[PDB]
Amino acid sequence: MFKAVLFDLDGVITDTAEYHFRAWKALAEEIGINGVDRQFNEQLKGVSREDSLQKILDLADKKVSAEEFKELAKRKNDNYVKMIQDVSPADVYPGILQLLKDLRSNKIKIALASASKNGPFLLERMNLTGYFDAIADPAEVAASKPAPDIFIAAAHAVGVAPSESIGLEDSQAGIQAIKDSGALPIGVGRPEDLGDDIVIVPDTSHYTLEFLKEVWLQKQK
Amino acid sequence: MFKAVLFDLDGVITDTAEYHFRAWKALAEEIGINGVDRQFNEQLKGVSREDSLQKILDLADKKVSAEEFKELAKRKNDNYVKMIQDVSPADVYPGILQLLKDLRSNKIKIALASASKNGPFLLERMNLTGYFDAIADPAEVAASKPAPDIFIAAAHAVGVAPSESIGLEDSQAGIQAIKDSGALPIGVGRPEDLGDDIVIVPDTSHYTLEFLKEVWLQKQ
Ligand SMILES: O=P(O)(O)OC[C@H]1O[C@H](O)[C@H](O)[C@@H](O)[C@@H]1O
Ligand SMILES: O=P(O)(O)OC[C@H]1O[C@H](O)[C@H](O)[C@@H](O)[C@@H]1O
Ligand SMILES: [Mg+2]
Ligand SMILES: [Mg+2]
Ligand SMILES: [Mg+2]
Ligand SMILES: [Mg+2]
Repeated sequence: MFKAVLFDLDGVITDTAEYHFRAWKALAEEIGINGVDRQFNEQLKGVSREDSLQKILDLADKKVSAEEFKELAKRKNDNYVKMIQDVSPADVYPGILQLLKDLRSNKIKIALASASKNGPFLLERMNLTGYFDAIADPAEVAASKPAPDIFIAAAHAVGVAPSESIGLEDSQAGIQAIKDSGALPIGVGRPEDLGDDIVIVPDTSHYTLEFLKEVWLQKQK
Repeated sequence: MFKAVLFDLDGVITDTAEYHFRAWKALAEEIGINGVDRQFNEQLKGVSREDSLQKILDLADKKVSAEEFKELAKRKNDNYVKMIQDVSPADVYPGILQLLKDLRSNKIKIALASASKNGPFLLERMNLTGYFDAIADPAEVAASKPAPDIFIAAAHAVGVAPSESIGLEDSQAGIQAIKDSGALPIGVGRPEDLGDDIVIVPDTSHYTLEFLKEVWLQKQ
């Protein structure tokens, strides 16, 4: 049986992938870059703050000083943080709270593997901090998803090897990071977007301890 | 949220489907019928006593007098009743007791929809009688499963509409009966036998209050 579950936050626990998209959209248009639409946002999901800006910059081949780069990243975050002030326990996606309770009840470790530095604020505002045995600190992990670093760190932070872990993700980059880490990905979204080679659920209500066990087992074979 | 759970008994609450199968198998061979194997028994699960006997006879194209037909049904039952004298709380399938507690804790009606006239005796030997708000009396409904009559009666006996009820069943006929009642079936057994069109769990430990809730919420 798997010994840990590594949670993405934005788009898995709550509807904050939407707000990241809005805020990034707003930053691009401000600096004159027009192609950050929903289809392009699929490449930004799971991607770290600085790396997300660089994708946006590359879209227009725009080049900026190191100082302006830092300033744009701060401006997007100041905006995003203003967007997420209403988040509360009411915004926790379906299945998630029960899943955390069941994981804690069955002594399965729970770790956050969110690239977001706003992760801890959101878990507290959603009154979920108590469920998390560990949070991987994006300030500590060298490389943004699709690099596995964050999922490796989360597994280790709860004393578990990635091969004994499930990762829950809504993004292409995060799913690749799970695979490359050795953990077992279970995606939430459209198969069109996240790939029909892995187990994809239409929404988080499908994420249940028993569903995770079925997946796991079927994997073992 | 669903307002009642209509329990089958044999093969759901306890392992008595096996006892019925043994008994029917031993009776068939006595009148010379050798083909009552596990695969054929899937056609007997959920079926009333007299109908199960008629199926066994039809398997061999055998005809008997009305007197012998009664006599054979009584013979099987006398043997079945002997077999079940040892049943106790130790024989309740896993998960079943906790489920009943959680349903009664959540004020969800619990009704028996067992075609077995031995149903109340088994509930008492398993010390489960207290949990049941009502028991549908199979003597009062003529039509055996797969007809929905028994499940209709069980739901009505606890004041709940079948469409607001979940039925738990181990048999092909009962799952058909639940379906035609309008209730939501969740089977326990092999999907090969009960159909991969409905939610099927491998054993009763999967029957938990929250699983019933997730399944029901997953409506349409
Ligand atoms: O800007 P931060 O709050 O540190 O978030 C950095 C990244 O983490 C999240 O998990 C999202 O999937 C990304 O859209 C976001 O850019
Ligand atoms: O003979 P009875 O105890 O009246 O049982 C009548 C029927 O009820 C049970 O639920 C079983 O599924 C059937 O195998 C049995 O034939
Ligand atoms: Mg995400
Ligand atoms: Mg300068
Ligand atoms: Mg049965
Ligand atoms: Mg009572």
